[PDB]
Amino acid sequence: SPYGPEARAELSSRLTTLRNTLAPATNDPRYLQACGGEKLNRFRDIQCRRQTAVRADLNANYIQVGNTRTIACQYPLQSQLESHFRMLAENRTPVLAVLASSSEIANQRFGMPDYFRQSGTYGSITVESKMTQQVGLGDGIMADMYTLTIREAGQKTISVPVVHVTNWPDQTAVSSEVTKALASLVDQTAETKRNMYESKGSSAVADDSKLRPVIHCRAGVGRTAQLIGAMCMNDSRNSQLSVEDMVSQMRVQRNGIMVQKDEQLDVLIKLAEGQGRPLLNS
Ligand code: VO4
Repeated sequence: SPYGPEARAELSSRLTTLRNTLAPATNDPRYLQACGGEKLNRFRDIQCRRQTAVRADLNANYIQVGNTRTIACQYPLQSQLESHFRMLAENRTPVLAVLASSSEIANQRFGMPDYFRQSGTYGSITVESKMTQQVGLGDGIMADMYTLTIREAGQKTISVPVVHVTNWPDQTAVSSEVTKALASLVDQTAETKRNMYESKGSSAVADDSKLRPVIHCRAGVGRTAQLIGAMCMNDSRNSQLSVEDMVSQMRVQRNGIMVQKDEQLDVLIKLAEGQGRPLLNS
């Protein structure tokens, strides 16, 4: 009854209205606009909320869902990589979760540079990739872990842990069990990296805009939103926060497409009901 079809239908009705009203107008004041002709948005219909935008020239947003703070972004375009690495280093990123599959990255029709599995040089930034462990998440889903070392003359060298989910296909929802296992692995990776900074007395530990997990897939609204939703529900400080509020916050802070497919919302609904967490605001 609280997770019955009538309550599910009400939740869908509310989120669809919000999705429809957040669709971007041409030169929409709510959304970050491209500058001097350079391409900003990987997909023209999937834009970057201006108020929460992390950098002028990235499609990337600060996300706060109840108490959980992350960054969600699109897969960076080739032109955006140097700026993308700057954001990663400046945020002292405690984990980068890449949810785009090995098959999508390999398809050169998609323009998805292989920026975390190869070493490379992007303007003044030098990046070293090292492959570390591989972790099965269940149901055949696999995670490859990397460390990206970001170097730049005159800058503090920053190392970033990477969780790469290699085979979660676009436009699908992995299972609730897999989703919980992925969220646990991403949170634990982030906690280990935060503990390191804290053990060195790092002043970045006290800045809320910093030490945020960075999560992207191809567009940054589908597999990304499912993972953020699960990470939110795994934070004990977010007691009583409803699915409606959780998805509404993601949409008003990024775009109206957050939680792209019904199947992805269905996994958030399963995870909520397993917690006795409300679907709707009262
Ligand atoms: O690359 V995603 O379509 O799951 O936003």
